[PDB]
Parts: sequence; structure tokens; C-alpha cells
Amino acid sequence: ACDYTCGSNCYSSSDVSTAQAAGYKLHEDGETVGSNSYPAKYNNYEGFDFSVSSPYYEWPILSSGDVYSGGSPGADRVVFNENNQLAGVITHTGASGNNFVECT
Ligand SMILES: Nc1nc2c(ncn2[C@@H]2O[C@H](CO)[C@@H](OP(=O)(O)O)[C@H]2O)c(=O)[nH]1
Ligand SMILES: [Ca+2]
Repeated sequence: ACDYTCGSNCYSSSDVSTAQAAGYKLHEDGETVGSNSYPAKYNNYEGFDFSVSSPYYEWPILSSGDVYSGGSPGADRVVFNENNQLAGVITHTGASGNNFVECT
């Protein structure tokens, strides 16, 4: 079974941790990758009810299993905070415009 389901993509908690670990490391080094400069500040315009405190940062999680290294970010994101705590996994899939919905 999927721990997180983003549209058609299936993710296990181990997939999330690997992606999150990579994103946070770049965050610590103040470096970014990709045209959208990830990891990027996530403002939570959606108003998701995360149990961890902000600031939040979004980092692409890929259905392929590989860690994001530039190129197309796809539609899924892992959101983590400054304390490297997972806030949630969200996606553009099934969301209006450039908005996000949480993965189930
Ligand atoms: N929907 C949404 N986009 C955000 C938020 N914070 C930052 N963004 C960024 O603004 C951009 C335009 O909505 C998004 O780019 P993306 O569409 O390439 O992922 C996303 O990275 C937020 O809280 N909600
Ligand atoms: Ca996997």
C-alpha cells in the first residue's frame, strides 16, 4: 500500500525521507537547483493544517525514485521545516491552477 498517494504516484515513507534528506541538505548549504530554485520557501497559501511550525520549504519528490537534481520537478512536493521536520506531502495533481492539494 502507499503511505502517500499523489494522484497516480505511490510513495512509501522511505521515499519521503530520502527526498526530504536531500532537500534539507541543500537548504543548509544555501544552494538551490532547477529553474524554480528548490528547496523553495513554501508560504502555505492553501492554509494546510500542518502540525509542525513554519517556516516551510518545498522540495520535489519524484515518482521515478531518484532524488531531484534539476530538470522538471514534476507535480509532487515534500514540505519540511527549519528543524528538518516533515510537514506533509502535497501535489499540483488534482488541484486548480498552480495550487496544491495534500496527498492522501
Ligand atoms: N500554491 C502555492 N504555491 C506556492 C506557495 N509558496 C510558494 N509557491 C510557489 O509559487 C509558484 C506559483 O504558484 C509555485 O511554483 P510551481 O507551480 O512551479 O510549483 C510554487 O513553488 C504556496 O503556499 N502555495
Ligand atoms: Ca518507491
